[PDB]
This record gives sequence, C-alpha cells and structure tokens, in this order.
Amino acid sequence: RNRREEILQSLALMLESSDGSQRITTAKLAASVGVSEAALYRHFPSKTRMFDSLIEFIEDSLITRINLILKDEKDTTARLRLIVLLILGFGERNPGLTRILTGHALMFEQDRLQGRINQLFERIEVQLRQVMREKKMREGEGYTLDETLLASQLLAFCEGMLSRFVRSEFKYRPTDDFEARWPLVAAQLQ
Amino acid sequence: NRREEILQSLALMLESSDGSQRITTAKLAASVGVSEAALYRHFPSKTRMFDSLIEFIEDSLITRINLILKDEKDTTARLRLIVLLILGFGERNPGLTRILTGHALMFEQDRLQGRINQLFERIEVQLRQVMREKKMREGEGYTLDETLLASQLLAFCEGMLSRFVRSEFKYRPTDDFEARWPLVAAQLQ
Amino acid sequence: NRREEILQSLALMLESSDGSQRITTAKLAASVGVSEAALYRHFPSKTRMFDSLIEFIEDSLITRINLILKDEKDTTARLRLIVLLILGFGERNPGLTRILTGHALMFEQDRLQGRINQLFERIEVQLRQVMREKKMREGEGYTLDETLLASQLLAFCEGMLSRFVRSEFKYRPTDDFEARWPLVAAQLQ
Amino acid sequence: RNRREEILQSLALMLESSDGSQRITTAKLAASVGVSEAALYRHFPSKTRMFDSLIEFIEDSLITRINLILKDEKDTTARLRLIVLLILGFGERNPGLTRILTGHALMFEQDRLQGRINQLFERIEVQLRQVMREKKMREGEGYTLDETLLASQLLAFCEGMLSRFVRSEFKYRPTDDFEARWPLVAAQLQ
DNA sequence: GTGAGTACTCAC
DNA sequence: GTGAGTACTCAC
Repeated sequence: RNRREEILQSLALMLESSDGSQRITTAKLAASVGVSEAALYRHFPSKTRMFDSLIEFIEDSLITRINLILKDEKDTTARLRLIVLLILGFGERNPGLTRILTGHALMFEQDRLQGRINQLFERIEVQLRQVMREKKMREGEGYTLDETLLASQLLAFCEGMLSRFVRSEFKYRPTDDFEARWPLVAAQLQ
Repeated sequence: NRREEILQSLALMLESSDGSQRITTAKLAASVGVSEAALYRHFPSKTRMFDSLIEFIEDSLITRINLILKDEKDTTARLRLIVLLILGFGERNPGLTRILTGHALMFEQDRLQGRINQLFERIEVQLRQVMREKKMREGEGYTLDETLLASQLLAFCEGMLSRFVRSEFKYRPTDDFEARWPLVAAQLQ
Repeated sequence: NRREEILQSLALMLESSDGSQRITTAKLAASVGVSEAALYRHFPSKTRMFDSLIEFIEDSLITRINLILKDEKDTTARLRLIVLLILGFGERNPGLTRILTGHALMFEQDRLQGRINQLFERIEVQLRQVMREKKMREGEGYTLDETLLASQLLAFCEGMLSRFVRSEFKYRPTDDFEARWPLVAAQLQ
Repeated sequence: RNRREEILQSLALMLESSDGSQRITTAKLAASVGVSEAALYRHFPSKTRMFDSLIEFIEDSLITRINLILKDEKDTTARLRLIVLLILGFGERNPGLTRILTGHALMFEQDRLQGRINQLFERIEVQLRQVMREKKMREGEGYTLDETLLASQLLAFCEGMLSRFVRSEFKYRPTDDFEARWPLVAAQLQ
C-alpha cells in the first residue's frame, strides 16, 4: 500500500541525499523508513526489485509525457525542445532518480539494471530520431544532417547536464539557463 | 617501482569488464602478483591509489591543454583541440574515464569526486579564458556569456564520456568527431 | 479441525522431498491456506505442532502393540508382529518416520528428541516384558539377557528406518521382511 | 594446515557437544576456533567444504582400514566381525563425525553431502557383499541366503547402533557388549 | 511487524 | 588476522 510506495519514496530520498554517493544498504534503508530490515521484505523480494520499480516509474513518467508532447505539439523543433526540457526537468525534480539515470546509484546493484537504463535511453533516442524523420512530412523539408547524429547530439547534451547535476551534489540544476541554452542546441539541427 | 605496477593494474582492471564493480584489494594484489600485505607498503589506502590515478589524469590533460595554447593561435581551433583532447584521452584510457565520470568512485571516498570536480572546474575556467581572449585576438568576441558557452562545451564532453561508460565502452567519444565538432562549434555565438 | 489440517499438512510436507530441510512457518501456512499469524492461534509454537505429531506416533504404536499382545499368545510371534508394526508404521508414514529417526527434529527444540527417546525406551521395555514371559508361558526362557535381546531388536528397527530415510524413502522398511525376520529371530537365544 | 586441521577438529568437536544437535553457524564455529569468521575463509571457500573435508576423512579412514582388515584376516566370518567392529569403533571414538554419518548433522547443509554419505554406505555394503561371496571359494560352503540380504542386514545393525548412539547424545556406546552382540549378529549369516 | 540470525565479504 | 558490515531469512 502506502507502505510499498513509502519504501520507494525513502529510497529516492536517500538517493537524493548525501547518502546517495554510497551504497544504500538494507540496514540504512530500513533505518530511514522507520521499520526493520525484515519489514522491507514483506513488500519486496529483493533490493534489486526496489530499483526495478524506481526504473519502471522513470520510464513510465518519461515515455508517457513524451507521447503527451507528441500529441499536443506538432511543430518538430518545438517537439525536440519540449522532450529535452522534459528530461532535464524530470531529472531536476527527482535528484535521487537522476542518480539512477546517470548510472551512479546502480554501481552497487545488478548489472541488469544499468541494462534497463540503457534501453530507456535507446527508446528516448529512437523517439528523438522519429520526431526528426517527420519534419519533411510536416514542413516540406527534412534536416540536411543524419538524424542519428542529431539525436545522439541532443541526448549527449541531456546526459551531460544530468551528469553535472549529479557530480555537483545537485548544485548545477539541469534546467538552469535552459532558455539561453536551447537556442544553442537548436543551432545544431541542420 | 611496484607503486607503478599497482596503479597500472588498477587501471587495467578499471578498463576491464570488472571495472563496473568494486575493485577489491585482494583482486588487485592478485592481479599485480603480490599479496594484500605488499600492496599496503606502497599505499596507506586504496584512496591513495585513486588519488594517484586522478593526479595522473589531471597532469595528462592540463599539460596537453597548455601545449595546445602555445601551438594554436586560433580561438575556435583551440576549443576544437581541447574538446578533442578530452574525448580522445577518455577513449584511450577507458578505465580512467570511469574515474572521470565518477562511476568507479562510487566505491570509494567521497572527496575523490570533489577532486574530479576541481579538475572539471579547472578545465572549464581555461575554456572560459580561451573564449574571452577571442575579442582581443580576433577582434569580435562571442555574443553570449563565456560562462554559458564553456559549460555548454563541457556538458557535451561529459555527456559523451557518460555514454562511453554506459555502453561498456561501445559508444566511442571521438566517433564521428569530424561531423559532431561543427555542430558543437555552431553553439559558440 | 484447523488444528488437524495444519498437522496433516505438516506431515505431508515432512513426507515430500522438502521434508529433507526445515519446514518454515511461512511455507506451512501457505500449504494450509491461512496466514502465518492464523497458525499461531491454534499452536503457540512450531514445537507444539511436533509434540502433537509425536503424540500421534506414540498413541498409534502403543495402541497397536497392546492389541498384538491380546491377539497373539506366542512369544516369538509377538516380537515379530511388534517389529513388523514398527516397520510398517514407518513405511506408511514417511514424514513421521523423519521425526522417529530424529532428522526432522534437528530444526526443532531439543526436548522433542528426548520425547522420541522416551517412546523408544517404552517400546524397548515392552519388548523386554514379552521376552521375560517366555519361561512361564512356554517353559524355558532365553539364555541371554532380555536387555541385550530387546536392544538388538530395536537396533534392527532403527537401522531399517534410518536407511528408509537416507535413501529418500527408496529402501522401504518392510521390504523382504519375511526373509529378514527369521534372521533377526535367530538372535533370540 | 595447522589452522585448516584446527578448524576441522573444532567442527568435529562441536558436533559431539550439546551444540551438535543445532546448526553449526560460522559465528559459533569461529568462536570455538578462537578466530574471526573471516579467518575461516582464509582456509575454506565455504562451510560446505569443511563438511566435505570431514566426509573425506571418514571415507578414507573407513576404507583404508577395511582394506587392511582384508589383508590381515583370512576367515570370512572374522572379516565380517572386524569390519562391523571397525565401523562401530570408529563412530564411538568420533561422536561428532558419527552425527554426520547418521545424516543428522547434514540436515542444515547441502543435500549433496548426504549423497556422499549414502555413496559411502553403498561402498561399504558392496565390500561386505564381496567378502560374503568369497566364502564359497575360501572355505567350500558359501551362504545359503542371498549376500545382498545378508549385507544389508549387517549394515542395518551398524546403522541401528550408530543411530542410538546419536539419539542418546552418545550414552549408548556402539561397542558396548559387542562381544555378546556379535555372535547374535553372526547367527544371521546363513 | 521484528530481534536475532546466516553464510560470506571487504579494506587494512 | 579482523571489525563492521552485506542482502536476506526465520519463528513468533
């Protein structure tokens, strides 16, 4: 119930906190939830599972809002801008999950989990390319450069900002100066 | 000279598929050829080894950036070379890249990451200095704040190294540099 | 009634290939249907559950032994039936035999094994009594001490049950009983 | 090693004690040896291996001595007598290891170990069968009854005495009254 | 839900 | 060699 979600909420908070640079032991996670280690296992079979649930929430949040953007906004460049802003905004709003997105928190857990995060990035990049491929249809002319190069370029930018947010103890917020940065990023869309 | 032997090994392990998880002293000592006991007669701790690795990263990079500034007069070409240098060094030293992106350091003392952040700040400060001299050198500078442009530049580098590490070194940082650079440079206005 | 359901399920579990290891209360509750806390409204402990299973074994065996004594007057015939009964009871109740041999009690409180040792002493004393009455009943008794002969008989029973358990119940206790009994009986001197 | 053997000796000793009816945790075995649990792992990869070492010892002792008996004793009945006496004598002087041989100590450990013990009993039983089959050749008149029945019958007696020794927490010594018991046991060899 | 535990690990 | 952990389990 609120207990399962509660554990998850405490895990994200520890991830966001200074404890997030260290492994989140079941002991430490249990202490933070206010219950015993055993209590944790009534709701999850493993710690691996808790990260899986956190990753599911990240994928759902991002994929669902990406589709929302695609249905509401039809301008290709506007689409690109909004998806990038959504990723940075989502990361900034959830520092602990960003720590999962950048791979850092997963260093202590199952290699499979980083695999999940890589698939999520591939999905996002795949959507980026698709948006780019509709421009010719949408406005008469496509981009001159390879969409695969442009999309990796956009994602590289997002991953770079998230990585900085993480190394800086979350001081370098991902959306800071977004308005001044986007124009620079868009200049690449040739 | 074991001090160097140990560091070399740690780097090799960092580069190997075993670099995605804790590098134990037992495994490191085994890798070298000695015992965990011999290991500690060259280093007080494991942190010391990473401190040594980090210092190696900083000298390699700062030393080469200075060479670039003395070898290349053009502002944009300077920027291109410094980025290429960061991406290139990362590609040629995957294990150390793992330290640069902070992943390998999750298993170690927090101040080691602060040391990496200092290197990044140092580099960003140099990128800012290069950009500011454009006006004096070539006449007209950049329309935008150098702080915005240099962070934009480093963000690109970190993103590329991050992908390199994520993909278990499959996505090469300098891959397609030729085509990526002009796009990055398009961001310098 | 639920009390019977639990005991029956415990016995079934002791009988399965899982009887070879600890029977957790979670898994026992699962088998039954109720929750773990429900279980504790019928039994204050797991130890009580085995006490119940041990009382069952004791009643069964002692009740059957008394019947034997009333239905059979021959001394040697009486010993044969008591041994067959023990072997047959064990065979038709694999799970309970695991208690009789002491293996299933390894995960439990030590007093339970002591209770099993009391059943065995009880059975051995009966065996002794049957033997002591041979003289008055048929004329001449045994040359050897009844204590030696009765323990010899129990040793054969425990050995047969022990093997039944080791072998994951493949070596049934009554297998070749008719061929074995005359051999065991040759020990009765 | 002194430490390796020391650990095994401590394990065997714990198995003989009041602790033997319970799980021999690494914590308890470590306290018994006088070292830390980690010290234990400098000598064994797992506790399973300590039990494996102990079974190897039981195996070797028994098989090596049975072989010696077969070379020192010509008479079939005498061979059978000495082998049964050896099995019981070994158990009596190694109470902790008998707890392994009866399968009780193994209830907490890997099932594979009980398999090794069963293999040992099968090896012993096959030797007894082999000794029994030789009676004909060696002295003319072999046994009237099947050797398989006779050997399982001897082994049942051994396993029966060892089980009692264990149940009783070693009060019913396996060799007590051996001399009065053997002729009864031999009376079965028909 | 939890105290106590469970085999096994790590840096030094 | 070992102190302090590791994720996970058990009976109640």
